[PDB]
Amino acid sequence: MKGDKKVIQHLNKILGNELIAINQYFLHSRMWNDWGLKRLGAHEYHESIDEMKHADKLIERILFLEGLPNLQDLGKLLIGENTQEMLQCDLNLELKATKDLREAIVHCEQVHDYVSRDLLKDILESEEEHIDYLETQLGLIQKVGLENYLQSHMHE
Amino acid sequence: MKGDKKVIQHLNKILGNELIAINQYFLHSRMWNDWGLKRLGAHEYHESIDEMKHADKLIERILFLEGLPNLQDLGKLLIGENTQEMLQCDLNLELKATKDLREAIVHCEQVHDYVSRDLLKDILESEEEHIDYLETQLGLIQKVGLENYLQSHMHE
Amino acid sequence: MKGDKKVIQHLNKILGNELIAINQYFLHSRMWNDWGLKRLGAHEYHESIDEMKHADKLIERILFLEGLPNLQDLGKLLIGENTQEMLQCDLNLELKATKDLREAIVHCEQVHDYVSRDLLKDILESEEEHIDYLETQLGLIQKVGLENYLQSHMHE
Amino acid sequence: MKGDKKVIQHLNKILGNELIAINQYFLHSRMWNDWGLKRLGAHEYHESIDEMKHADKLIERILFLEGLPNLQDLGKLLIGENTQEMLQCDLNLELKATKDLREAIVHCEQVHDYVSRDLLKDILESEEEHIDYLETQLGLIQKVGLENYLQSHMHE
Amino acid sequence: MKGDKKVIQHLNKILGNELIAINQYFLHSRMWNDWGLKRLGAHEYHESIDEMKHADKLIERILFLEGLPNLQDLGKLLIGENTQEMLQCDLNLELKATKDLREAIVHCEQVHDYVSRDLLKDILESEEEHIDYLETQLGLIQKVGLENYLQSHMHE
Amino acid sequence: MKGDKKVIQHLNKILGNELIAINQYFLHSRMWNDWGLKRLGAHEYHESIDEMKHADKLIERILFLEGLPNLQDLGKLLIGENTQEMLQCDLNLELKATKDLREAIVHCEQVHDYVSRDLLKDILESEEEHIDYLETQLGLIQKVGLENYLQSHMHE
Amino acid sequence: MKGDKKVIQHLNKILGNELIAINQYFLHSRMWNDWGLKRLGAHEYHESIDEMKHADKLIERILFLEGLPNLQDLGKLLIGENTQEMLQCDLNLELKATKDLREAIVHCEQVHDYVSRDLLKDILESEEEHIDYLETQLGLIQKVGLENYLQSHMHE
Ligand code: HEM
Ligand code: HEM
Ligand code: HEM
Ligand code: HEM
Ligand SMILES: O=C1NC(=O)c2c(NCCCc3ccc(O)cc3)cccc21
Ligand SMILES: O=C1NC(=O)c2c(NCCCc3ccc(O)cc3)cccc21
Ligand SMILES: O=C1NC(=O)c2c(NCCCc3ccc(O)cc3)cccc21
Ligand SMILES: O=C1NC(=O)c2c(NCCCc3ccc(O)cc3)cccc21
Ligand SMILES: O=C1NC(=O)c2c(NCCCc3ccc(O)cc3)cccc21
Ligand SMILES: O=C1NC(=O)c2c(NCCCc3ccc(O)cc3)cccc21
Ligand SMILES: O=C1NC(=O)c2c(NCCCc3ccc(O)cc3)cccc21
Ligand SMILES: [Fe+2]
Repeated sequence: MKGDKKVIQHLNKILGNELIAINQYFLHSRMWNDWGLKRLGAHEYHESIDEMKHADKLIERILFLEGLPNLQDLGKLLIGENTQEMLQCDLNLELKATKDLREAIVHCEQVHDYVSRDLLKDILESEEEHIDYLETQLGLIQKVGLENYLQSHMHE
Repeated sequence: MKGDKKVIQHLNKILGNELIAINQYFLHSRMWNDWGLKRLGAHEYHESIDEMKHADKLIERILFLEGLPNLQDLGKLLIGENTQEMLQCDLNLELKATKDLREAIVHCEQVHDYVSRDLLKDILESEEEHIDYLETQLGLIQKVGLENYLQSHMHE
Repeated sequence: MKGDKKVIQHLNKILGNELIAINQYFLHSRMWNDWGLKRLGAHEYHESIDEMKHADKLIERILFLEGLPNLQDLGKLLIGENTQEMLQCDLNLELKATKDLREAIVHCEQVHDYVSRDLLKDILESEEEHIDYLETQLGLIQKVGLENYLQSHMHE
Repeated sequence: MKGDKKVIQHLNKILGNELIAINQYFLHSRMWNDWGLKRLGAHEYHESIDEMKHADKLIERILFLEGLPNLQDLGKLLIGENTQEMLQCDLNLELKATKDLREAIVHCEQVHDYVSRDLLKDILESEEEHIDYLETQLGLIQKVGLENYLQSHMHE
Repeated sequence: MKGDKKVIQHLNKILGNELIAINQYFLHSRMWNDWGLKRLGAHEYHESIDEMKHADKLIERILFLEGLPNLQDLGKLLIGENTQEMLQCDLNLELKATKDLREAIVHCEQVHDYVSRDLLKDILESEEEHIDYLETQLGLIQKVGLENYLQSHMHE
Repeated sequence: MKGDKKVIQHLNKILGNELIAINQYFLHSRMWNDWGLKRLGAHEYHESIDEMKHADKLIERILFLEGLPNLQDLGKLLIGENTQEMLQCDLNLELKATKDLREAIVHCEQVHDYVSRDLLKDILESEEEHIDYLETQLGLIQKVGLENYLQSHMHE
Repeated sequence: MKGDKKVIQHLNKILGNELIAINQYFLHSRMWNDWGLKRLGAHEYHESIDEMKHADKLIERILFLEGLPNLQDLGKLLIGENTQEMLQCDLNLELKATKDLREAIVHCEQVHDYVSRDLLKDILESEEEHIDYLETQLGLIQKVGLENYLQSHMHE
């Protein structure tokens, strides 16, 4: 089905953000596992998987709309060097992701691609849940202290 | 069955206390969940549900006694700004609630409304159990320190 | 995640309508039960529980958006004196509620809070279902007569 | 298999009657559901389904006989404005349907299309059963009163 | 509940489209079955059933909004004479359907009938899925040859 | 029970046709199996068995009516030497069979042997189902090509 | 455990190859699904998953050896425009992958990193199995013809 050219550009921009997030979360997960913080490693693994699923749906929608999904261009991974930085890196990425999602939804609504809008809204719900998780973790570090916070994430 | 007018006023006063507690504990619960202190959130949710069940019984008794249950007047919520304050606000409310229950039981006894007394004794038992929980948490904070206490209430 | 201040105002306005509905429906339920109209009492109980669940989700959303959920202000309960009046009082409340829901969705859309919009849309679907129920009950009173209508709501 | 051209015309006439009945009974069903007369709505739904199944079998037979099933022409729906009228409308349609079934069977017998006759006979058995149901409902309205009759059809 | 007059007109237009599709898909299904292409026949039968379910929901929504669902007016069925034509006929119908759905969604959004919009969005998702299927089948005919394509659709 | 002599002659004529078909279909089945076309072989085996069952019922009816079932005279088998010809031979035999069935039914009707007619109508329904199958297979050979049609009938 | 710097460089080069393969196979998979070639799509999906699992093990090994896994640099994807090209693009990539694996194993052996060698050997066995699959599909295209080959990959 011949999609709107600018919808497809937006879907490819969101896809680009998801591909960054896949790799950043996967690397953060395996860093945390290497460090023995297995609960963080597993949670971050599931965040990466969830972004893989979003990327899949975007790829599928783009192809249906007769566009070319862009899996070649990979933007800048934000990799932290300790737990606090890694969480804040994930949050910085998520805040750019939701900004782009909102702009993509505006455009889909304007050209009446209501099915693309619905897909993007579901992804935005998932990204807002991730922002909640991240904000909560950074707040817990302040409330229980870093040493306790890390302790609570050793065992899965 | 036509009840004693002052009994009914007492029941509506206890009902008003329970209505404050429902909302205060529900809000405290959801604040704790938002902060990632999910064990406190869950426990405080169950406290709110328990007050809802008490309010239901009081409403049912007032209507049986041919009074009008007052669900319109809502007194002042005592909302804390951190875990310690929130627990102490709950305890302050409970000590007012138990005082009012004792005075209501006295009057039920005097006019021989023994069934209303038994209902209020059962509610009083639940409220004393809540006082026990609250005093215990405040003591644990002193014993284990706030950071550990909060750590212990992150996970259900 | 810092929400739009006027969105939060609207969410608190919706929450306030839900808090009225919780108490109005609960009281109506318990009145119908006291009168032996247990099918109406049970259905109205489930309507109250549904509004409790909506209020919960609104509280959770307001807190996520870093606002303060208002559980203190309780608007006017519309309590009926017989079955026809109680149903019409519920319907009057619901119509006010959907009006406020629609105006809140308009503003969510305008500021691109698409997740808040989706939550309100879901609540609106539940409120329209309640309107359907109420309009149907009122029409059935006219079709079968009040005595038959009440007969048919004695037993669960 | 090359069918008799006039058998096929008869089968298309019967199909045309079933297509009217499908839509008429489906609309009547959904009206009764909307009004809260859910027992009527469910029964009328099953009548519409039963007509759908007859139409399928007729379509299949026409194609086997190398005719063209006519799903394009839709005759006049007989829609009531209240329960008594809707039942009479169904009965009026059913009396027309059995008249046409009888004439189609006559012709099948004359040209020795005994298998089409057997199909039409089965449909006629179903349509007479619907007449029995309809005559019975109209008779019950007289015996129990319209208000009682409607009351008995509120709940499934 | 009193719905918007033009919303109801849009909903009747969509319903009118679904009524055409039900009959077109059902006939195409039974033609394919008659020809021994039973996998196409079965798939097309499920397409017709899906349209029936959409029509049901539209009728229910129109009646709730106090409109009259129009099951009398049946537009032009697009019937093919071979498999390629039948698939293209279905696709031509679906493209008219999605244009009308998008225009209906615009109007629901403008009068704030967000529940009707959500229903139409769900139907639109189903229609785009059908378009995907149709475009894919037409493409497969080119990639594998017509004879192979039909061979692969003989057996369910 | 003393049957009509000409009915019994008609029943023996139908029996004779069934006896031809048993052997023709059984040989065709075993030819197809020998050629590796096992799906045709299995389907044709089941056609032969069904004919065996009809012959059994005809034998039983003739004896009940105090006639002598003729199993001695075997008419001409129509044996094909390739798939398309075998199917055509089965179809040719079936078209002779249904012509005889219709004339037999006419006579049963005339002399009021309604039970014999019902038996013959059932047999006729089975033979028209075989005609449907055969016409469909011949149609498929044209639509998918002989080589594909055969390919699709190698395996069960 | 401090690893050999040149081993880690080899592991990151293999990881780079796996990352190209993840995205190339995933895009090819979803292209094939879009075209209705679901068997190819599912198989290619499983190939992508397998490369993801290899990349995971490489990331984990690099981190254990105190290196930095490179998920930032994504090499050139080889995307085909039809089935034949897509298979050949996969084969061209795999043949570069096995050349790099062999050179990395040589270096692991020389520096006595026998565990990294064993990992790479296991990955090589997987890549040789992928080469077998690809060479086999290309051979089948010649043996059965492209139309049949694609037909055989329509359905799962
Ligand atoms: C375009 C990029 C990618 C896409 C679209 C993608 C997609 C997927 C999908 C759809 C799944 C299955 C999820 C499920 O249903 O449970 C999955 C699983 C997985 N992915 Fe990815 N992925 C990508 C990149 C990666 C990368 C770069 C890695 C590792 C460095 C990776 C590691 C994994 C792992 C370990 C699994 C679990 C497989 C299993 O054990 O079953 N993925 N991926
Ligand atoms: C007049 C005030 C209220 C009354 C009398 C009341 C009563 C009840 C009762 C009897 C139950 C069922 C408990 C059980 O047996 O498990 C219940 C459940 C519940 N209530 Fe309330 N309630 C009130 C106010 C509220 C408020 C203000 C909220 C939230 C803001 C709320 C949220 C809930 C929730 C979430 C549930 C559980 C529902 C479920 O998932 O099953 N209630 N309430
Ligand atoms: C040519 C006209 C139609 C034909 C031949 C037809 C045929 C059928 C058939 C064969 C079934 C399956 C019944 C069973 O065995 O359970 C069915 C189901 C159904 N039909 Fe129709 N139908 C037609 C029109 C309609 C219309 C106009 C509507 C609604 C306005 C409708 C609504 C339904 C529904 C709701 C179902 C059941 C779906 C489910 O399984 O949930 N049909 N139809
Ligand atoms: C007078 C002619 C025949 C009659 C009335 C007849 C009747 C029957 C009947 C009633 C059955 C049981 C069917 C069932 O209920 O499943 C049967 C089975 C069978 N018939 Fe015949 N048959 C006749 C001739 C033949 C011939 C000529 C052959 C082969 C050359 C044959 C081969 C078979 C086979 C293989 C079975 C399956 C037996 C088993 O494995 O259980 N029949 N027949
Ligand atoms: O919070 C409230 N509790 C109440 O009862 C109430 C109202 N009552 C109207 C009379 C309801 C009534 C009538 C007959 C009967 O037998 C029992 C009760 C009105 C506004 C607010 C409230
Ligand atoms: O009904 C009410 N809703 C409220 O939020 C409230 C009050 N809030 C004090 C601050 C509560 C707070 C503080 C920090 C935070 O991160 C989130 C929340 C006080 C009285 C009555 C109400
Ligand atoms: O309602 C309708 N029934 C029909 O058959 C039809 C049309 N037929 C085109 C020929 C379709 C055809 C071709 C070959 C075949 O073997 C069987 C059928 C066209 C418009 C509307 C209708
Ligand atoms: O296709 C059609 N849809 C319709 O509604 C209709 C007719 N309506 C009669 C009024 C039916 C009515 C009455 C009261 C009510 O509360 C809701 C509905 C008449 C002919 C054909 C059609
Ligand atoms: O193929 C044949 N069918 C027959 O019936 C038959 C013969 N009949 C002898 C009498 C068999 C009989 C006797 C008494 C009775 O109550 C019923 C039947 C002889 C040769 C060939 C055939
Ligand atoms: O793709 C990438 N892989 C990486 O490692 C990386 C970066 N490294 C930050 C250091 C992260 C680190 C710190 C301590 C430690 O013990 C292990 C690792 C930065 C940008 C991109 C990439
Ligand atoms: O990252 C990438 N996404 C792509 O689509 C792509 C390339 N496409 C070649 C055409 C692929 C194609 C051809 C026909 C068709 O109907 C649909 C798609 C090439 C390099 C990198 C990328
Ligand atoms: Fe600790």
